[PDB]
Amino acid sequence: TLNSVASVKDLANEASKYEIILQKGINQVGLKQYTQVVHKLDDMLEDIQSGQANREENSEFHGILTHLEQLIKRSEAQLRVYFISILNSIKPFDPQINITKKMPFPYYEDQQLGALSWILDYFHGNSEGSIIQDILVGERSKLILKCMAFLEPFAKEYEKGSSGMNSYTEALLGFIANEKSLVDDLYSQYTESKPHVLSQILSPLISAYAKLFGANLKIVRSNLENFGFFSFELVESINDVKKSLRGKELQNYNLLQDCTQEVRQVTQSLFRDAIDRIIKKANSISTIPSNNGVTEATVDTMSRLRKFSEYKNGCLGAMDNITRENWLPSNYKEKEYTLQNEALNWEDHNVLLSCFISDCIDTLAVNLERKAQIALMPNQEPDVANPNSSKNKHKQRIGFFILMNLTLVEQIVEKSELNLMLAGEGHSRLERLKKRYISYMVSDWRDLTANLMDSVFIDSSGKKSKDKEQIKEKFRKFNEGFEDLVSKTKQYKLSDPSLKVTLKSEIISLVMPMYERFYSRYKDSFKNPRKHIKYTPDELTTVLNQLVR
Repeated sequence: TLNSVASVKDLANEASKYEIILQKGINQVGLKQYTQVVHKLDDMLEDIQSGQANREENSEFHGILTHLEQLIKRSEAQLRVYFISILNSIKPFDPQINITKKMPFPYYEDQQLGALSWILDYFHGNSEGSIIQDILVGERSKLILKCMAFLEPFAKEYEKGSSGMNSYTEALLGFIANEKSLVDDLYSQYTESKPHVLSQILSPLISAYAKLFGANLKIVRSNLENFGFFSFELVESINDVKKSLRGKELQNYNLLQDCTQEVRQVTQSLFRDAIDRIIKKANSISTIPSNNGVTEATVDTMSRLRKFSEYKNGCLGAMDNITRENWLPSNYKEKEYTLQNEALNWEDHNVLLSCFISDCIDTLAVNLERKAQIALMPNQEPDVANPNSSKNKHKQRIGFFILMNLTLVEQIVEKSELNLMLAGEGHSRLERLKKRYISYMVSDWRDLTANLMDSVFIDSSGKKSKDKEQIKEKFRKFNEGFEDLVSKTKQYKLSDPSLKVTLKSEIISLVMPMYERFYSRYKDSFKNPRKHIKYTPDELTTVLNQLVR
């Protein structure tokens, strides 16, 4: 038909014909054929209105104008209904089931995607692009929401993994990826509005995720004691979401960035807190156990450090930008740590973490020592980490006290992931830590021997001494000093075989070679040595071996 030269009578007849076809509906007519009939009506309408066309203004013409307009309007409304209907063929569902059963979320069939794209193109083609886009956005939005609704409860909810945020987050990652595939399927490869459409469907989900995430981060802040290490799970959570959004345009991306900042400070505060927790715990009890054994502070410190080692991935990941000052106290005194400028890749996460554990162990030892010095010498300023401090008159007992606690620290590390996290310089700093306190236990012995040696020097300047009483006096002093030290040393029973063997060797190494030389030097100042010299070197050795074991 040539619309420009056709009578309104013939045109109207054509229209009524097209109407009968449309009345049958989309399915009977065929979707593509249906839209084509509407296009014919639309094109007819335009061909008879235009200024070019100059038809008389009578009821006949007005009647066909309204008829075409309304018929097109009703047909397009049936098209939206059809569109909405296909979108809702997929019903709300519990993603957890799909996650558990390892099944893909429901998806539209090829023919349905084809019908949806055809209708999208139809409306974009008739200047209703955004209209149909909002319908699509809207339908998808409330559908996804209803699915996530099955998890919002379990995630508002510390056993590692115990939280509905993990599966919740997993569910969200599934929808995010599925929606991207849907948009890529519905539009031409380079359709400019794809990113925009996807964003309208995902932003609400993100807004909801962000809320919940912010909620959990609140609970953690409140009951930090039992939820402290939960932040580690929240971190991988937001990291996973952000990773899934790479390249995707978003409206409220700011929410996630703020979440990444709020959860990064929390985890950062855990390490810094660990130290202060140790400092406060070590100085909480002013008294020293009478048996000089393991303390509460040590038990607590190791139990905590054992926890961190359960999130090696989180801890290591948390070492990002993280530094040693970010956890060390502002006081920070070099001599109170076993760290040695041994040039290490300080940019390595494993190195940074390792240091953290070592600093924690150093802090426990030195603070327990400070508390011990304050307890035994109330009026003195603590001089910690100094085996040579003459002012400290209790080095032996203190050394033992710290070693007994370090014995537990070592055990907890060995039987733990901590053993691996310290491999290398970690275990090395710990040995240096033990040496310092073994050195404390052996210090009084050095004084004994240094004293004996000074009295020999001062007396051996001129001719060899024949002064029996002066010589007898030198032995007497040694004997008294010896016996007093043997006596005190018996008050401390180490449990660790390794520490016992070391103490034994070091004590014998200091005393025996010097006594043998002192003895051979002066024994013959007497006709019968046995009567003026209490111990022969062999008798002295016997006494020391009994003490050791």
